[PDB]
Amino acid sequence: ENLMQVYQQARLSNPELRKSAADRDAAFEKINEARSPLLPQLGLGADYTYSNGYRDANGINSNETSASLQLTQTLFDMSKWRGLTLQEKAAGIQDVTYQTDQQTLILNTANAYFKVLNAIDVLSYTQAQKEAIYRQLDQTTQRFNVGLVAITDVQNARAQYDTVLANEVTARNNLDNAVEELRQVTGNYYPELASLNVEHFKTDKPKAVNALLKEAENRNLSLLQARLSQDLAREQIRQAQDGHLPTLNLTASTGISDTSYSGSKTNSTQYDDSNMGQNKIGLNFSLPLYQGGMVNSQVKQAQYNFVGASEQLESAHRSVVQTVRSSFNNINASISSINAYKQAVVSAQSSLDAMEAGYSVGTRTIVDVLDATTTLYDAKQQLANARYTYLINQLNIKYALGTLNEQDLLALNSTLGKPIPTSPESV
Amino acid sequence: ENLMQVYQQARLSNPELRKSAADRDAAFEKINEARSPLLPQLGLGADYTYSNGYRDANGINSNETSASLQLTQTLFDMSKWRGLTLQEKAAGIQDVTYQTDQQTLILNTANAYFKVLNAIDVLSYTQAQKEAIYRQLDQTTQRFNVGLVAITDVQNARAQYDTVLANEVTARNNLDNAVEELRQVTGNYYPELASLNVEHFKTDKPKAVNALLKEAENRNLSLLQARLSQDLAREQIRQAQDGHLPTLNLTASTGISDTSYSGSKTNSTQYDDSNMGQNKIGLNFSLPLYQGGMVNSQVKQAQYNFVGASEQLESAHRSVVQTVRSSFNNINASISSINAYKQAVVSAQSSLDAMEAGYSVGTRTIVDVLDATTTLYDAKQQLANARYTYLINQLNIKYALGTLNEQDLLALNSTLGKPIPTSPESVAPETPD
Amino acid sequence: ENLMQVYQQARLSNPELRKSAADRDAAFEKINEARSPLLPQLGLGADYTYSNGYRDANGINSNETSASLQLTQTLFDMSKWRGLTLQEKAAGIQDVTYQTDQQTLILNTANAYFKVLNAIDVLSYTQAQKEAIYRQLDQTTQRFNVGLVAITDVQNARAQYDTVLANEVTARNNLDNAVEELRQVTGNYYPELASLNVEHFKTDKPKAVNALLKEAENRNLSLLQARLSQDLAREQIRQAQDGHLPTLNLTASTGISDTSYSGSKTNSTQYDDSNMGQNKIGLNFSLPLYQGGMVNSQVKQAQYNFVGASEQLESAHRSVVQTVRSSFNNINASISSINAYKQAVVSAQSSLDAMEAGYSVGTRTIVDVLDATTTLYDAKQQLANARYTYLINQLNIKYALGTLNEQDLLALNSTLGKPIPTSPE
Ligand SMILES: CCCCCCCCO[C@@H]1O[C@H](CO)[C@@H](O)[C@H](O)[C@H]1O
Ligand SMILES: CCCCCCCCO[C@@H]1O[C@H](CO)[C@@H](O)[C@H](O)[C@H]1O
Ligand SMILES: CCCCCCCCO[C@@H]1O[C@H](CO)[C@@H](O)[C@H](O)[C@H]1O
Ligand SMILES: CCCCCCCCO[C@@H]1O[C@H](CO)[C@@H](O)[C@H](O)[C@H]1O
Repeated sequence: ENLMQVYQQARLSNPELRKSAADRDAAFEKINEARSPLLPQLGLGADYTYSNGYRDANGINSNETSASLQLTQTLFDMSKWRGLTLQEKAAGIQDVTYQTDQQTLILNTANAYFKVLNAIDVLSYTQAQKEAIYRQLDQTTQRFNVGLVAITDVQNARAQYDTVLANEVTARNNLDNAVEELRQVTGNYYPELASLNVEHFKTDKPKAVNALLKEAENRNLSLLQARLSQDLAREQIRQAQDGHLPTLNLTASTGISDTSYSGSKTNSTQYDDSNMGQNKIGLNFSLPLYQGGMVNSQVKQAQYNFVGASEQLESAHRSVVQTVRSSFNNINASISSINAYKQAVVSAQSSLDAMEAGYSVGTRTIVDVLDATTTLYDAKQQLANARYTYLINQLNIKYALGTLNEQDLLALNSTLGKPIPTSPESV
Repeated sequence: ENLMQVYQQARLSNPELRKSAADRDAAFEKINEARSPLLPQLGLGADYTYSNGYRDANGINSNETSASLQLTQTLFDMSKWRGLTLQEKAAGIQDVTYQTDQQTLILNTANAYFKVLNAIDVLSYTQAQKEAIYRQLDQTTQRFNVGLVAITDVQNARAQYDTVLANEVTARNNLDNAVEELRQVTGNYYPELASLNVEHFKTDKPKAVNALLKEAENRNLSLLQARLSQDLAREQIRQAQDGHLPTLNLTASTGISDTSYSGSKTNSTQYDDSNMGQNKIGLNFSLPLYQGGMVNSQVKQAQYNFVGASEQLESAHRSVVQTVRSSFNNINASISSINAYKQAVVSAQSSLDAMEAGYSVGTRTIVDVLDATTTLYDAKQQLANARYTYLINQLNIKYALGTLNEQDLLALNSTLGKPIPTSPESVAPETPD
Repeated sequence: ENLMQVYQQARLSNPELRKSAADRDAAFEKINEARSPLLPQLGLGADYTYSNGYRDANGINSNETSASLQLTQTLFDMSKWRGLTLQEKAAGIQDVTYQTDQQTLILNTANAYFKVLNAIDVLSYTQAQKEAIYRQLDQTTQRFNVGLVAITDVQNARAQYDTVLANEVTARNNLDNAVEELRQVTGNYYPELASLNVEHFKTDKPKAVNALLKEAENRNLSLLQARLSQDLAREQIRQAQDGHLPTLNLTASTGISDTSYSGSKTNSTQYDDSNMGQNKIGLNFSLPLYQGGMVNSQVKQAQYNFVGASEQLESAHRSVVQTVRSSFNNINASISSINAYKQAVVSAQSSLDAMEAGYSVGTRTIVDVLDATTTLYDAKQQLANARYTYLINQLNIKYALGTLNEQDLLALNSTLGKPIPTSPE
């Protein structure tokens, strides 16, 4: 019904947010795959060889039926140990990516919700303007049929009356495409929503912009993720750097191998029936000294990328400054506009009342009276819309601060009210 | 010239679409690469080594040589079998992408083509308006040069002329840039096209919206794709799962060897010239027991990706319902606008006539006659557009239902009549103004 | 303060560019990592495998120590000689992508600059319109309070006034936001900038469209990129075909090996207990004969990924042709518009006079005068806008041709001059 309920429905099922979670889940899951090369590697092998001879070996055949039980255990691989915390970091970037997506859904739903509401008001005023213009056309028509007004007055009215009728068409189509926006976001169709309580509508000027900036610094999400994506780039310098380092591998094994032989070749105590069993343990030290200049090159790029991710951060800061500062401007302009269009509506109404009392003694005409109606319901339109802009602007500030949430929608119920249906608000 | 014939000219050489064709062609070609590890691997290899013992092997100097054939045909290797049927899926997906593109080029030619006409109508009507203003200015200067009207009726009229004159410089430019956009779509410049036949024009009610949805639900190319990618992701679970399974390789070699020792402690019969030839047939078998928790971690990743692809499916669905329902609404709001602007042009006209008669007997002024001229050629414009919006929205549906077709472009030259041009009509700088 | 100076402060700091500079730098660097396999590989390993025994070979317990400087050097591997150039080409593709970023910054900085400038004018005229309407509301408020007009005149002006007040709020806000958007691109807040000099302002007709198209063909970075990338795709065809070739490989190694048996039946020959010092050296030859039609499949793909890279050029060509031709159209319609509005302002001012005249005698009413004010400070707003669009459109052409640089901004300094503040009023 109202916005909170609509969102609570929407978070329950919305693809874009769930698909974001699945990415976060996998990104956290993949840590275990990053840890695995540091854990015991155990395998089983089995061989069936067979031989022959045809030169010096003048036809010594044989065979094998071998079997292993191989173990690997890295005791010191720094590149491997580094690859784990890279994937842990990667999971962090994805979790911040996800929280960013939780706020986008709120904003997207609020907008979708207030787009529909606003669309209803544009249709209501269009209908109202239409009935106001039609009143004039109908009345002027009656006066004309008894010769009290010229034919011209009637033909000017009918013209303006048909402009609006076409306008109403667009407006009822726009409302019906707004509800379709909201159906795609929420996953549901709503015949009625909570209207805006116009009486209960107040305005609160925002916090100081330097205060808003000082906080955004701490809690903006695009900004934190940036500080994490850069930190990851730094760790990749080291993984590349760990190419200069040696490694140590424990490798234990156990196996059996029984062996046969053949025709007319040779003989003992040279060879035969064997049934070799053997257990093995081993430490493989292995250290790169110079492999083509690769490791130095891989560090350089990892560094250029770090320098690059350093730039994406300042970029992410400048966008936070732009958005916070421009959201401050925008909410202040909304409060200035609401107070403007309010005033406007009043004088638009009093000027219309003047046009009509003017039309009725000669100083004005039907075109003026009609033109007075159009400006009246345009002021009326623009006012109502400003209120919706102001609410959305309260939310965009919250978004820029990276602190948008359930409670900000919950708070918005103070200004909502009576249920309104969708077209027909006929006809 | 007309819409059918322009599309054909675009279809044959559109670089966007042929780029897709390559992507398709290549993605099918790779199947023969996804099969390659499941076939006889034959490799020939020779070498040469020299040794030199210098510790307790002082005076031991080998000098070897080898050849071989190799063969490592694989017998049971499920992952390779998998990646083959995977690459197949990747191609089937890539193809549906291509089939979508063919439908996108039909659509984007349709729009580009109708955008040009819309751009001419707007220029025709703005030019028309401009001369409707010029007659009232001209005849007013006449009435003034002999003193039948005051000069203020001349200077008021001159203004409205100049704001429409500017209005025309834009409407002109937009027709240029429309023909240029069209050229980008179809590689070609067009000096004239087939106009919309206003008289041979009729508007039909569309099918019921719930019928279109289920139609769209079974035919939508965007939808089909998302299903095959969810299905694809489903498979990659099973691929990740075959990491618990064992491999069974068949091997076989055939290689000479001539090792001939040298040195000072090559005295015994360990040293001599051995020329061991050989002929092998192997059966290597591998089966992993535990890899630090990898294969399970890989599977759990593959399952989250399946949820992902499953949610990408829902997205594709919600986007079709939005597209079908909205494109339904606009058909019904085009029809209503075509009817409402037809009526608005009748009224905006008759008003202008009474405005003039009114001006003529002093109950209105020139600034009313001119004001009514504007709302008229604004209604002619709003009307012409409602037609094109209807036709355009009619194609948006059939695209959403995955059945956008040449048959439909053909079925649109059943409303295209007399050819009209696309460049100047026509700068008239006198000046009076 | 002016566009040259502002862009200078923007070129030095702007992060989008500076990152792209670190992406060029790191594709040319990676040339070194493409070359490394043609160069001597050297390692060092210290084996230690203790080995126990059981079943038929029971009681025989060795344990080995080992060290060995390993060395590799490719003698012949063509697709290692080919992966290198393939990474020099991709580097060259980066450098062009960088050069495109250089010009975008110029266009961004210019577009941002003039948006603030034009935002100032719109706000300025809006206020001119406001004070203009206020006078009319004011003097006929007086003429009402002494019976010289009816209340209808006051209330008409009083309403059209309020429309402008509302408008002024938006116009002021737009300027505030427009400045912040300049602060992004630049990293600076600018109190005042060099305003456009409109007395000195002149419009030169462009070159011929066919000269621009011929010019674009040779110098437009989006085309050059597409060419280098197709030439990249061609070189990936040869890399695919390179799978049919032999692989010569020198290797060498010094090494040692302490072994020491310990146990029961430590009594025979074919196994040894040595301390070898091997100085192995030798050539290695590898040649594929057949791999399940892999290489052939990888060539038909590379060939398809070349008609792909080729059709992808006709796309890039149809794009530049559009941006060269349409932006030529746009600049011609700019010159036209600037002229049409120059007139429109002139004729709408003559008309505003004619209304205030007709009002004083009864041919035109209070609304007639007001509406003429509205038209006047709308022709002027439009005349002002048109001049900036023309200016940007000059750059959009230098952009399409792919030859946009500093000097084009330098040119846009004879056109600037007197400073104007960027806030109230
Ligand atoms: C590059 C990361 C900065 C921390 C390292 C200290 C300063 C860089 O020192 C570097 O240490 C490497 C160690 O082998 C060498 O290969 C480099 O040649 C050397 O310049
Ligand atoms: C954008 C809409 C255009 C119409 C706005 C016209 C403003 C009103 O203009 C009026 O028209 C009257 C008709 O009798 C004339 O007598 C007067 O010139 C004037 O009061
Ligand atoms: C009941 C104990 C499993 C042995 C019977 C084989 C049938 C179950 O299937 C097994 O599921 C496991 C999932 O952990 C996999 O590791 C095995 O590869 C798979 O064979
Ligand atoms: C029956 C089809 C057999 C296809 C296999 C040959 C495909 C053609 O590829 C050939 O491969 C040779 C390397 O083996 C190259 O030397 C030739 O230049 C090349 O033409």
